[PDB]
Amino acid sequence: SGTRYSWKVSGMDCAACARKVENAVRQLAGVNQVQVLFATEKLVVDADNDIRAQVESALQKAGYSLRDEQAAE
Ligand SMILES: [Zn+2]
Repeated sequence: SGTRYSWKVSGMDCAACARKVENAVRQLAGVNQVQVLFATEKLVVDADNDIRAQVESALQKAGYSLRDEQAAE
């Protein structure tokens, strides 16, 4: 897999929220695969560029509060 990034998102609770989130991040560029696991308070992005600082901003704009959980485990 390219890279796996994740964030801890205290706000996503709905599949509609999830879809808007995965769209809100997917629209960027760098992001290849989106895996936004609402309710479990996390988003994962596979991005073969550099867009996390874009994602985080994107979610923050959309109206969430994520924060960087490192570049995988
Ligand atoms: Zn919601």
